[PDB]
Amino acid sequence: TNQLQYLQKVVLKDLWKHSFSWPFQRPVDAVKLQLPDYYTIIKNPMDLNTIKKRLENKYYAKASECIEDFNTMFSNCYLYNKPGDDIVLMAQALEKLFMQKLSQMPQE
Ligand SMILES: COc1cc(C(=O)NC2CCN(C)CC2)ccc1Nc1ncc2c(n1)N(C1CCCC1)CC(F)(F)C(=O)N2C
Repeated sequence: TNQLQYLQKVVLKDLWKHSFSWPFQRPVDAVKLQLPDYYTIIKNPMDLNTIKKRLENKYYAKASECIEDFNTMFSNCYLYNKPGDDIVLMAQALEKLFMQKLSQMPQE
């Protein structure tokens, strides 16, 4: 849980506080957003709120599962959209800030 503790108390908390994380704090509502074939293209939707709940509920056994959830959220966004898009620019800056806090996680 030590790494998992750091993911929840440091990484998630820091990522959520960035103003441009707002698109990622809730699951993508493909209908209200009028997104065609979102659910056909993205078969594992993921978002920060779900990661929060999973960490609150100790859904994760190992830190690695949680890291994969962060990455899935990013890579879903990179796959469905195009380079240069606003939403991609936001994900890219969020991931850079993710990688930085993750690089200071307790070792081992
Ligand atoms: C909160 O509701 C929204 C409202 C508005 C909204 O109403 N914006 C207007 C209001 C203010 N003006 C100024 C600009 C338009 C825009 C987006 C919203 N939400 C959202 N959340 C997440 C995604 C997303 N959108 N996407 C965006 C990119 C292109 C249009 C959807 C693409 C995506 F594929 F779903 C994706 O990967 N993500 C992560």
